[PDB]
Amino acid sequence: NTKYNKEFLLYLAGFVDSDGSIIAQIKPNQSVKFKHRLQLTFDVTQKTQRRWFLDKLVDEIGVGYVADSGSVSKYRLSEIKPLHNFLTQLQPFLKLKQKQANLVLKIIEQLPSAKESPDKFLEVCTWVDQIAALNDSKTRKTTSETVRAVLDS
Amino acid sequence: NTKYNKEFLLYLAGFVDGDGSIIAQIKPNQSGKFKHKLSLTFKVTQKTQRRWFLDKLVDEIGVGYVYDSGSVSNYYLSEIKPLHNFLTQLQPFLKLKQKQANLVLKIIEQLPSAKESPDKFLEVCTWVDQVAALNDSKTRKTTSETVRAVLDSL
DNA sequence: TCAGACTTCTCCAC
DNA sequence: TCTGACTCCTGTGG
DNA sequence: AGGAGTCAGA
DNA sequence: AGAAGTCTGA
Ligand SMILES: [Mg+2]
Ligand SMILES: [Mg+2]
Ligand SMILES: [Mg+2]
Repeated sequence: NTKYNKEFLLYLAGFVDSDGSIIAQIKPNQSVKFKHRLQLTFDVTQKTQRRWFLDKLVDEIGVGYVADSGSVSKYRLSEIKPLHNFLTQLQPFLKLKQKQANLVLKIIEQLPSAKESPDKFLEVCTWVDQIAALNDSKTRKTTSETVRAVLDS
Repeated sequence: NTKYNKEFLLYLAGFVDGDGSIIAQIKPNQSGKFKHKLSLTFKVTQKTQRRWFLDKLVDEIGVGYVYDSGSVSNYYLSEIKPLHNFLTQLQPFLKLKQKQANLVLKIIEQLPSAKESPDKFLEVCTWVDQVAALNDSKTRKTTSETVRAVLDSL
């Protein structure tokens, strides 16, 4: 539980509300109990020419990783435990994606209890929809109603 | 001069480094002293769906205007005097765009003296090229060399 | 003349 | 099984 | 920016 | 994001 500087969070929040992205998605997984897995993500996009800025962020945050894919580099953070602790400090300074942050945190806290009953799993899948709704959902496929069709078995 | 909150300057600097922009232009102006007008500009582009965010900027900064462009809205600030005061306070928090900001402030200070001899005017025009080079210039047309050709003709 | 108010354009960086 | 590191793709919003 | 995938070690 | 412009009034 590394604590982050307030002035660091303020700048970062402004950068996140601009080029950052708080994603929460459902992926097919035939090896899990409900044939679907959850994926919470903290993304910060920037062009590869300025990938160094993303590298500096891996150190300041501590955990996380930067990937390249063409003329664009991406800082990711999918690891649950540090993600919850990170957003919990970042959230009060967001002005655009603040709603997405509180939703992701709520999912993370209700993550173990959502592996027991299918209805509790569907409820979380609903919370996932409430995040893509706020975002610019363009290429989203697997939703909560997708699970419902498969869950009926 | 207006003083801004550090908390506001910290958040905004990140947003400026993210989706904001810092421009320096040399516009053709036949009714000008040297057939050209200098227009320094600080802008924050954002989706019109989130225009309210740009509307708050006008109140928080105290100046500037917000216009549309289809699905794109822009908060511009070209008024030289409050611009100089704003970028002076925003610069220490800029990371990706601190170099451009200090160059704008550098131009503004030497602006009335630039209207003297063309050689002093052209030096400032070269300082505009520096700002453009730092930015991801794609559709730039008028540079200092455009001015040089015109003034060497008269 | 001039300087601020308003719009149009276009690609790549998200 | 279940998590995280890793790549790839699309379409506007800068 | 917002997703869609894949794959291996644990 | 980063330019290209027009148009008023003082
Ligand atoms: Mg943005
Ligand atoms: Mg940017
Ligand atoms: Mg952007």
